[PDB]
Amino acid sequence: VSQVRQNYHSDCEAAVNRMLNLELYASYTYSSMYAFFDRDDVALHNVAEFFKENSHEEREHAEKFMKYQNKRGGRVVLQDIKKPERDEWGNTLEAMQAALQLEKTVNQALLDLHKLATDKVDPHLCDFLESEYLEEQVKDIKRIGDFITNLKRLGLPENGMGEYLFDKHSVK
Amino acid sequence: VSQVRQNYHSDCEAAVNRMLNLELYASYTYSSMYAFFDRDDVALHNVAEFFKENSHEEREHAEKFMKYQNKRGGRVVLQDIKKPERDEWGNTLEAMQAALQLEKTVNQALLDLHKLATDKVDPHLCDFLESEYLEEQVKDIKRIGDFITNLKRLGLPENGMGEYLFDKHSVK
Amino acid sequence: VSQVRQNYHSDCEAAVNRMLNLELYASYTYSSMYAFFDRDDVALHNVAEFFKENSHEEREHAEKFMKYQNKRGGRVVLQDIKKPERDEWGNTLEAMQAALQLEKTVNQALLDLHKLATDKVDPHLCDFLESEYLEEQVKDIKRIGDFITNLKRLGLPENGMGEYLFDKHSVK
Amino acid sequence: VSQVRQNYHSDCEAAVNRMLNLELYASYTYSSMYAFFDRDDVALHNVAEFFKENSHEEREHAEKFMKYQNKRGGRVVLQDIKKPERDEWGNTLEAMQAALQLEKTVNQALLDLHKLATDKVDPHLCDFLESEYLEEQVKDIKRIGDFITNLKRLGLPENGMGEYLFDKHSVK
Ligand SMILES: [Cl-]
Ligand SMILES: [Cl-]
Ligand SMILES: [Cl-]
Ligand SMILES: [Cl-]
Ligand SMILES: [Cl-]
Ligand SMILES: [Cl-]
Ligand SMILES: [Cl-]
Ligand SMILES: [Cl-]
Ligand SMILES: [Cl-]
Ligand SMILES: [Cl-]
Ligand SMILES: [Cl-]
Ligand SMILES: [Cl-]
Ligand SMILES: [Cl-]
Ligand SMILES: [Cl-]
Ligand SMILES: [Cl-]
Ligand SMILES: [Cl-]
Ligand SMILES: [Cl-]
Ligand SMILES: [Cl-]
Ligand SMILES: [Cl-]
Ligand SMILES: [Cl-]
Ligand SMILES: [Cl-]
Ligand SMILES: [Cl-]
Ligand SMILES: [Cl-]
Ligand SMILES: [Cl-]
Ligand SMILES: [Cl-]
Ligand SMILES: [Fe+2]
Ligand SMILES: [Fe+2]
Ligand SMILES: [Fe+2]
Ligand SMILES: [Fe+2]
Ligand SMILES: [Fe+2]
Ligand SMILES: [Fe+2]
Ligand SMILES: [Fe+2]
Ligand SMILES: [Fe+2]
Ligand SMILES: [Fe+2]
Ligand SMILES: [Fe+2]
Ligand SMILES: [Fe+2]
Ligand SMILES: [Fe+2]
Ligand SMILES: [Fe+2]
Ligand SMILES: [Fe+2]
Ligand SMILES: [Fe+2]
Ligand SMILES: [Mg+2]
Ligand SMILES: [Mg+2]
Ligand SMILES: [Mg+2]
Ligand SMILES: [Mg+2]
Ligand SMILES: [Mg+2]
Ligand SMILES: [Mg+2]
Ligand SMILES: [Mg+2]
Ligand SMILES: [Mg+2]
Ligand SMILES: [Mg+2]
Ligand SMILES: [Mg+2]
Ligand SMILES: [Mg+2]
Ligand SMILES: [Mg+2]
Ligand SMILES: [Mg+2]
Ligand SMILES: [Mg+2]
Ligand SMILES: [Mg+2]
Ligand SMILES: [Mg+2]
Ligand SMILES: [Mg+2]
Ligand SMILES: [Mg+2]
Ligand SMILES: [Mg+2]
Ligand SMILES: [Mg+2]
Ligand SMILES: [Mg+2]
Ligand SMILES: [Mg+2]
Ligand SMILES: [Mg+2]
Ligand SMILES: [Mg+2]
Repeated sequence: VSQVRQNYHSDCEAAVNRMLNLELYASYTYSSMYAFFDRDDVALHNVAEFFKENSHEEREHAEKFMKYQNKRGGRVVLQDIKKPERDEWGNTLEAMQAALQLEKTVNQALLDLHKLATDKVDPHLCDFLESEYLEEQVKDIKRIGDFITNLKRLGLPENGMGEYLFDKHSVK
Repeated sequence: VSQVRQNYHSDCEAAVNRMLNLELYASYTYSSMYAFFDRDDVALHNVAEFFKENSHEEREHAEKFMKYQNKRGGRVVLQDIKKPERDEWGNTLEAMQAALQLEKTVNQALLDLHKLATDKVDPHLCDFLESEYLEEQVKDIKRIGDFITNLKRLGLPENGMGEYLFDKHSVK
Repeated sequence: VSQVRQNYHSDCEAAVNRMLNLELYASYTYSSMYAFFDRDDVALHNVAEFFKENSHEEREHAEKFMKYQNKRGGRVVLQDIKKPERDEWGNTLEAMQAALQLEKTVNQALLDLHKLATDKVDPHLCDFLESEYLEEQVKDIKRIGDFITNLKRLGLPENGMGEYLFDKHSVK
Repeated sequence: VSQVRQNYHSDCEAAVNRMLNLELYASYTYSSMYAFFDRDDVALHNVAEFFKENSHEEREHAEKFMKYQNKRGGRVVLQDIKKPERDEWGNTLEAMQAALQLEKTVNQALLDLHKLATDKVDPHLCDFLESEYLEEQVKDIKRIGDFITNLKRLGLPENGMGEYLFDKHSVK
């Protein structure tokens, strides 16, 4: 019964709320990675800042879904933001592997929401996902996979010199 | 039998002509609103200019469909532009309510055309509607709904001071 | 057993983690307020943006505690960020009243942490709280109290014109 | 019996003189490190310059205590500046480990002086230490610990390539 609401299915409204929870969850996981790489016994500042920037990106993605919900006449419903799966992230390779899996999880949720929007015949929601989320997801997954290939090349996890070189030349 | 025509169904060609008629109809309705708010016994110039700008926007939307028709090899067929439903628009709240309904009518026609384009497997027409029309429609509907909420807050229709304040602070 | 750790009590390390949880909780509450005032049936955009900016400020405060933890050789430990107390915030006056109470809650936690830092004879932590948190808290509480006084003056909650005027002249 | 003296305990005056001796001692130790890394058989110029800059910083810290002593009406009393503990510093890792211990020694003296100032109820001296010394100490200790973690990662002391890479990418 919002005066603006048109062609917006209740199931899509709910799925949008779940999606923005997941973006906040992803933001929090990257926050955790930032703090781990900033530890004095880890001390890879370029890596830390990479994850810090990703944390802000994911928060922005969540805010964009809140704005979207309101534009369509749906109602934002928030739930707890669950803490990350780990308290410590091992090393740059383990963290990047976790980041790749997180990005693929977020991507799968976006594709699932696109499929729901398709089934409910909601082209505005389809366009929004395609224009604002799906391409950035593919780019981010490609970036992280490329990093993982380089970290393996550099001899991670055992090769500390390799880890240092990555921090100084791949995320500088 | 246009040399450029490819994957363009006769039903979509006809629906595009009907859509650009409706954009011209919407333009004319907003023209009428501009003239009403410019009356010396109405005299809400910021509101009048808001509607005047919307009238030009809708005309541009019509022209874009004419260009689209030709790009696909369809043929522009014009029909009369029907005069607006009312000759006078009451006050800012009544006008905005009429504008909201008009915008939702235009939006429904765009969504119907997108569904036809989907059924005829015409991704160029789908993309055109998504990229050029559907998002602006959602933004415009949200803007007008927000205005209506504020006009009600301000005590319209009875509260003339409220109407004055809206003209001076919401469409300045 | 961090190599950098000096004069940093385990209880202060734990209290810093709890404090940065509370800053994230406060950020999330302000996010919720932003989304409520952006609703088409609420539509007070200046108020919404005020709360959105406060949400980002609180997130920055949390990040600063993460950096602080690491600088002292403590270890960041994250917990779930609990969803806000309410899903809808009534009106500008109710929201500002909730904001005042939230700010006083955060302030009390900061003062409690300062007292713990005092008891553990940790002048670096005392200075950090005084220089980076306690003054901004007093300023923010004063700002919100001033707003509440003005919203009451303007006749909230009943006086919708008053609410409109505040949005247009106090948070413009 | 200085005309300016107020609320300045004789024990704090004496402790300030001892503190500025220790800053000069720290300056001299870093001078020694600069000269060692500038040796033709050591030849790590970026590391050498890092230590040279730290030597000047510590001298400035000493001068600031002299100015402070006079501002409070105490009397500067100088003692010999003892030569550093070592004549040669092994390698970048050994030097950084010595630097970390020196920084923690200076920090402990500053915290001890803050405790004395607290016991003598001297808030001006407390503020001075907090504002001018204690935060820079925490930052410097964190910087050196981060370096040590990276030097170990790079395989020091055995890995000469690692040592070269640190000089070229961490203190450039
Ligand atoms: Cl609907
Ligand atoms: Cl529904
Ligand atoms: Cl929901
Ligand atoms: Cl759960
Ligand atoms: Cl873990
Ligand atoms: Cl995952
Ligand atoms: Cl065709
Ligand atoms: Cl056909
Ligand atoms: Cl036709
Ligand atoms: Cl007819
Ligand atoms: Cl009429
Ligand atoms: Cl209509
Ligand atoms: Cl006014
Ligand atoms: Cl400790
Ligand atoms: Cl402890
Ligand atoms: Cl904890
Ligand atoms: Cl709980
Ligand atoms: Cl509620
Ligand atoms: Cl509270
Ligand atoms: Cl005295
Ligand atoms: Cl004395
Ligand atoms: Cl002395
Ligand atoms: Cl001696
Ligand atoms: Cl020696
Ligand atoms: Cl030492
Ligand atoms: Fe995301
Ligand atoms: Fe991403
Ligand atoms: Fe990204
Ligand atoms: Fe239009
Ligand atoms: Fe429109
Ligand atoms: Fe528009
Ligand atoms: Fe005004
Ligand atoms: Fe805060
Ligand atoms: Fe103090
Ligand atoms: Fe201070
Ligand atoms: Fe605050
Ligand atoms: Fe603030
Ligand atoms: Fe110093
Ligand atoms: Fe220092
Ligand atoms: Fe320093
Ligand atoms: Mg309603
Ligand atoms: Mg529903
Ligand atoms: Mg979920
Ligand atoms: Mg749990
Ligand atoms: Mg794109
Ligand atoms: Mg690339
Ligand atoms: Mg021909
Ligand atoms: Mg035909
Ligand atoms: Mg028609
Ligand atoms: Mg007729
Ligand atoms: Mg678009
Ligand atoms: Mg707006
Ligand atoms: Mg250790
Ligand atoms: Mg502990
Ligand atoms: Mg708590
Ligand atoms: Mg709960
Ligand atoms: Mg201050
Ligand atoms: Mg003020
Ligand atoms: Mg005298
Ligand atoms: Mg004396
Ligand atoms: Mg001494
Ligand atoms: Mg001697
Ligand atoms: Mg300071
Ligand atoms: Mg650093």
